[PDB]
Amino acid sequence: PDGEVDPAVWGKAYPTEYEMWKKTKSKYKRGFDADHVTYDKLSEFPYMALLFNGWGFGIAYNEPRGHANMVRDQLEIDSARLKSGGVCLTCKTPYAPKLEKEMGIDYFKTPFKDVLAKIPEKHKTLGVACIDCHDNKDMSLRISRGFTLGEALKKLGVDQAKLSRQEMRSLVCAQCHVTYNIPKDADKKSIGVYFPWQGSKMGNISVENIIKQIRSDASVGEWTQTVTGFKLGFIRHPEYELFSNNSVHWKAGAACTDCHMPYTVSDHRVMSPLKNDMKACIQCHTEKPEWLRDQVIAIQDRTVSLMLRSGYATATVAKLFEKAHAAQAQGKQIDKALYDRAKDLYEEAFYRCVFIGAENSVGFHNPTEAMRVLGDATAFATKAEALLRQALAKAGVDVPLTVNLELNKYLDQRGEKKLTFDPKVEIKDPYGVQVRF
Ligand code: HEC
Ligand code: HEC
Ligand code: HEC
Ligand code: HEC
Ligand code: HEC
Repeated sequence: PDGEVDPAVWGKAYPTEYEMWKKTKSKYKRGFDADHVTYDKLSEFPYMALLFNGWGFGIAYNEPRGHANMVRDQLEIDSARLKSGGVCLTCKTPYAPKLEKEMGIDYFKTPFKDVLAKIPEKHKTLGVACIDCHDNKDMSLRISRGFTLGEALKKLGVDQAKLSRQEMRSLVCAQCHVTYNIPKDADKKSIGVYFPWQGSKMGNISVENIIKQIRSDASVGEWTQTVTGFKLGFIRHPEYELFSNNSVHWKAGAACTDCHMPYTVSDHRVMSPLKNDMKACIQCHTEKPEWLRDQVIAIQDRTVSLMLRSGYATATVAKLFEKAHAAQAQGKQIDKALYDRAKDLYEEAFYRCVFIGAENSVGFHNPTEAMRVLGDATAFATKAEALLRQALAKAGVDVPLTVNLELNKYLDQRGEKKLTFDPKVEIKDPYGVQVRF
């Protein structure tokens, strides 16, 4: 029936897909969760402690991460900390399109606890249901997220009515597996949510266009980065954007579902494409599953390598802004022209580190683009470092060859008890990166 949210009702017509839907050390890598940066990820990517201080750090919640059930306990805490209101429910309850239509601006301004109170108790933890992807009348794919994806498709110049079944096989995932921004009012309350797809087209939602959008919208300054004092925006899991940007598998005609919901019927388990002896891959690939596993590992190791290069280069710039501010506080003049150019280049580097870092395929969704973006992040950061090293030297402050990041000073009081960055550790990259923890 129309308006039936209960997956158990849909499960009486389609028991197989209902059965898979409710179902939920590794040699593969993962990036960071943009909305839940953990102490574990800071330990893995040490530059993140300095770059993300001011965004919020938390404990790794090692619980099942499937669509069917989503507990609200940690989402309540995070929401109330950020004053995000109902925003964090947008991609995590089939009631989100209904709540936003009925509450309007109040869905974003009303505290999380009061928005969650409106959802029936029997479905408080229902995450992503059949109604979010399927039309109940004919089981064809649909866009339940009109207020987010529907609006973002208009920005791309896409006629939603002319979308093919193949396009919907990725766009149904693009309802949530994309980057978003939260516009805020003067009282730091959330006043909306949008995908920064202005200026982009289908098959080309580039980091250049996303960054240009973020930097042009003063309302999406969601936090203050502590090391620099700069008000910045943020990027979260840009999976559809990275994948669809002319990637190898996008050009090959693969959709998200070819790897994540492969046929046998379409697998409704959100299981890893690397499991079951690479069965999702073997549908196109003639190579041994071990060869395919080794290729994913080589892509992920290459991406991690570039994440550390670009991340340590970006952290070096942020640390030099901190030295430049401390010099200004002492009455030393820092050359305005050098400083402004360095800040402009620094933001270009920072958003690129977050863009690839927050995408959890660790380069696999678009290996060539992951390389281009992280290579550009290093070029932007190294040029900002050039101008800040010069500005500091002009002001009488000599920056050594190895920059002391003092990573421990960016650990919250809770994090100091869980993690320590050895001050004697020195990163000396073959390309020029030279930092000490
Ligand atoms: C919003 C309503 C979503 C739609 C539509 C799709 N996904 Fe999703 N997915 C969403 C969330 C909020 C989460 C996290 C759940 C949690 O436990 O907090 C997920 C998770 C996945 C995963 C697992 C990732 C992980 O952290 O291990 C995968 C592999 C995944 N989703 C794939 C996926 C695909 C292929 C989709 C389209 C058919 C799709 N999702 C749609 C939210 C939403
Ligand atoms: C849609 C555009 C989303 C909004 C708005 C928010 N989240 Fe999210 N989240 C989304 C997806 C598709 C995924 C899984 C994919 C991936 O690569 O991780 C997630 C994941 C999380 C997680 C990690 C899973 C877990 O440990 O349970 C957390 C903790 C989480 N999301 C929190 C969170 C908060 C606090 C938000 C509000 C600011 C928020 N998310 C918004 C998609 C979307
Ligand atoms: C989005 C993230 C989905 C959720 C949640 C559910 N389903 Fe699904 N389903 C999805 C896709 C992308 C596809 C492939 C469509 C295509 O173009 O072939 C499917 C397919 C089905 C089908 C028909 C084909 C098949 O595999 O048998 C049925 C009958 C079906 N799905 C049922 C179903 C039910 C009952 C769900 C909730 C409990 C459910 N789906 C959730 C994407 C998504
Ligand atoms: C095959 C060629 C793929 C296509 C097309 C897409 N994805 Fe993928 N993804 C793939 C692999 C091999 C991996 C590596 C890690 C693994 O979980 O096995 C991933 C990873 C993800 C994740 C992260 C999972 C986690 O545990 O956090 C998500 C959420 C995800 N992929 C989503 C996703 C979406 C929405 C896609 C379309 C835009 C998409 N993937 C395409 C393989 C392939
Ligand atoms: C078909 C629909 C595919 C699925 C599903 C998967 N892959 Fe794929 N892949 C596909 C094509 C057409 C190509 C282009 C190869 C060519 O002839 O140029 C690829 C390529 C890759 C590569 C790169 C190989 C290289 O020469 O460097 C890798 C490493 C790869 N694919 C891995 C892979 C994995 C692990 C998959 C499952 C999760 C997977 N692919 C699925 C088509 C399709």
